[PDB]
Amino acid sequence: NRNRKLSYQEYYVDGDYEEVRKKLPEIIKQARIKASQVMEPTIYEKRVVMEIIKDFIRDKGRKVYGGTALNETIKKKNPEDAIYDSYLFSDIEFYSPTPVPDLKELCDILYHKGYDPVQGKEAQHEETYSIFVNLQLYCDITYVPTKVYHGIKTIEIDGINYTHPHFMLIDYLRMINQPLTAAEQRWEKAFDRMYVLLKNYPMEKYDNSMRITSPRDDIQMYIGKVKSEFMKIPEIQESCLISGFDAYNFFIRHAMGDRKNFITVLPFMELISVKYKDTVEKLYNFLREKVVNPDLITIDEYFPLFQFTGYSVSINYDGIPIVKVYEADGYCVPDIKTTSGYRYVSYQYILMIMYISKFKAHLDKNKEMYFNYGIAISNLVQARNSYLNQKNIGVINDTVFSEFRIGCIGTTVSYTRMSRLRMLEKKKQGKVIQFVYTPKQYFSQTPEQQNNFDESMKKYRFKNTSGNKITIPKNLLFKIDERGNISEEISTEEAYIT
Amino acid sequence: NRNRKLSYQEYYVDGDYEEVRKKLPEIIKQARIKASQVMEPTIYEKRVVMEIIKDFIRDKGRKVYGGTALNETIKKKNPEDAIYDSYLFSDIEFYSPTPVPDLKELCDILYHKGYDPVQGKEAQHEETYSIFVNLQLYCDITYVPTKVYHGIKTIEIDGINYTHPHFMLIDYLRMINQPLTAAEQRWEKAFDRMYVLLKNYPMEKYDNSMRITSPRDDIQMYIGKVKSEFMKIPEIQESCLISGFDAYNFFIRHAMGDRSLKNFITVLPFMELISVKYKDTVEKLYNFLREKVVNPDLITIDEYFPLFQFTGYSVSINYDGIPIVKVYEADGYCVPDIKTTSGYRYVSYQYILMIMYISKFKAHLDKNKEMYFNYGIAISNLVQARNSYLNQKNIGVINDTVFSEFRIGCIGTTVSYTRMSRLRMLEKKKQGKVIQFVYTPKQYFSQTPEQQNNFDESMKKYRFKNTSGNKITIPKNLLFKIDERGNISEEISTEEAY
Repeated sequence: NRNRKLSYQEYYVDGDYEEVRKKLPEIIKQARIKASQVMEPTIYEKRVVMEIIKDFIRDKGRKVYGGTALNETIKKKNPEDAIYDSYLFSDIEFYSPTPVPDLKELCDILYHKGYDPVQGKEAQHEETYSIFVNLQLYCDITYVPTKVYHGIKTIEIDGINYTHPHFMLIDYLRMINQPLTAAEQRWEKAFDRMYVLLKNYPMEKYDNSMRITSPRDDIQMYIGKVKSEFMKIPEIQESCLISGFDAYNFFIRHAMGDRKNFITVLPFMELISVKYKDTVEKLYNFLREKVVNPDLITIDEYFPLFQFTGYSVSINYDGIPIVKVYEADGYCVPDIKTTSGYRYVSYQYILMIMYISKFKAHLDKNKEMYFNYGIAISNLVQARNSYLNQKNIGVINDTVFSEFRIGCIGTTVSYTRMSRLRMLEKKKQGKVIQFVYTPKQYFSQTPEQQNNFDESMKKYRFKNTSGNKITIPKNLLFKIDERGNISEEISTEEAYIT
Repeated sequence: NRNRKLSYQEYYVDGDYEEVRKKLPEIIKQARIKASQVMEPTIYEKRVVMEIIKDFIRDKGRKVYGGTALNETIKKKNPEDAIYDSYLFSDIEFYSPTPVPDLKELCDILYHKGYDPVQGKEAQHEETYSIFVNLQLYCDITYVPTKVYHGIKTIEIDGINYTHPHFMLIDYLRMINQPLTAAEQRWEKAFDRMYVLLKNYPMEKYDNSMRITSPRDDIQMYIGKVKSEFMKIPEIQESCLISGFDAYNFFIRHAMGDRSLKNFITVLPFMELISVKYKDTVEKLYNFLREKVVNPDLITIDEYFPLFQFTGYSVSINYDGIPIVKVYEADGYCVPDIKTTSGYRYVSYQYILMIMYISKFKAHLDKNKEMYFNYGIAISNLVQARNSYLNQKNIGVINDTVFSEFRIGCIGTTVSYTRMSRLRMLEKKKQGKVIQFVYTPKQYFSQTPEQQNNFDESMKKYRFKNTSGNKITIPKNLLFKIDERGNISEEISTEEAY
């Protein structure tokens, strides 16, 4: 008894959905291609500005990363595997040890060539700067500390240095290894990019065996006590993840199952902590009461390395490392909880760690460790392949070898929340919210006003992500008194370079 | 130089890609669910703030639109067709005739309830305001002129007024009808939403015949000269599109093919055009009619303000108080067209479908019962003619005929949403205008009673653009000037809208 008189028509029937879904991606591509030809700035205008930027990159030997680098390295291997149509405009992202001087020089070149408006601005990502020509984004310039910068491996195509795919793979693994913050917006795209990257640039196979020097007998026993006793403390199990070679041996052991030459001697323990200061204090104290001579215990602190690691420590006995701790506060780290109670990092996490550790050994010119990490990567891929084959399972499964794991330990916050809180901190500190360089404004000024700007540019310092040992006491996160006791420095100042 | 000869291993085999692709959507959902339980603000905190907003919407009778409205109206019809699960967070969007007073009242309620930080901010799209509680977006408040607002049809669910799906359909058609600017970011999602909308709220079937009064014999001949002569001028063919009932008769004619009923053909009450060179067209058309008419002193122009987000400025060129032709402003849009062998253009099928919807809504606001039923019948006839045509031709919804959907061919100069938005910001900056209006209750209640009352008065001195769709009665607001000699010129005037 609602309303009987109503008649309706069927606009879409069953089968129409599938037809549109299949046809839409190509229609959308054609609409994008057409738009590029008739809308200001046109593809013809875009190409001319892009060639100027490319000339600067070529001249300076700057290292291109992101989509453009992945598209070019893939196209070199197989043109049918490209991510860009190369009619459909994309901005160029490049690394630089001097991003603000580069930003000015490139903005000046475009200004003197008759382009207006031309502006270089600070991007959303701090330490990244963007160039806009006629309100259109053309390139991103990212700071890389000099030492790290020269160590980035590239493939030269048409005179341009493109970041090696296996360096770029670290960034896709970083997204996969942040399940609570990156899954929603990055995982589908990260998998797509990783898949085509590895298809064209596959995992290497190494035949060699690892050459790790067995530590001094006392060191070996101290290492053993970190795993057998320190990793038993409930507060430690809930805030720490076993990483490095001990996590690597765990994955090898699971692949053997006993039904062996891949297993390595442990040079030192390596942990990742989400309560960094708390862990370092408790670990230093633990070693102080297990060791023969407590006065022979030292701590070496290291600055973060690029975008790859946080602050770290090396707790040494008689100048020999026992254990290394890495800061992960603010991240929810992917874990594997064992029946023993202790946690290991996930498979994709240890894979990323081996990649970062191999890159660090390459920066340190440590030939022995560079080849050892390379072999560990090869062995980890092999152990995983053998395991999935043996158990007849997919890449996503219910074992320790599963990919796209969401289980993690540690408090975290969304990228959006963190970004808004960072803006509030900048606003409170009376600091510049967004830096802007306009060559029109610059060259209209008097030579005194121009020199006042050129000095201001030189007084800017970036965070210290060199990975170097901390030598300035005011930059150290931990204090060791004359009685050898650990305390956190409450009045620690942010360290800058250069 | 020289690529090395190395050994490689497998990482992804056939068909690991497919396995990941299928499993990822659910893994991502679980990562999002977990994140909402452990990350600040939690789903529990979000639900409490959302209930306060919903209480305000319910008390004020505000009309909800977008995703929330579509999800709720669909669920009412069939719960298995939900566009998203209501466990997870989604922001709410609602229409208002007083969006700034509503924004203040709702921000004040949340402030007095103990929430901090609380801010109401101007959104990226002008006339829309956003509420942020603890750095999280909760709702969007969009301005709708009073007369238009009361005319929006709703479905009441749990005390909340949700915009009728067939009003919301106009907005999805708007996206489809902007191929060069909306294809990339909106078309796939717009199709998905339209499909589920029409499945649950189908196109109606009307049996009735249209009752359009045949114009006076002279008007009929004048109407004919607009089509037979005016539409043949090459600059007119390249800047105008035939719309209204003449474009409707074109689609009916194609459906029947002259050898989809013959009784579907209507008498033309007046010509209706859409121009991408609006002022140029109106001037030329007024001049054309001045020539062809007996007694040019009987020619008048009635101007109309834009209607909501649906139409631009319009004119009605009348003879002896009788309309001959109506012109609609579309400058800045690339309008989807059908170019005939004759040279003149019609709007596309999905374009005329949207026009009939807008025209029916306008007739509803004007309380023009005759035209309201006429446009309703034209919609029913247009869906029927298309269905009959595709059925006989045995073709998909995307085809090479005049009845094809997702057409990319269009006429007129356009620019990206991003470029337009940046140019608008520059204009606001030059004019010394507020770039982004922000209301912070904390700051307000901390201010003196004079400062607080200075703000309350500012909130009354603010004028939105006149999008009432009313006839312009103030001479200073008219876009076209008619002198004592009856000649047309474009009016200068910078500011005023009522």
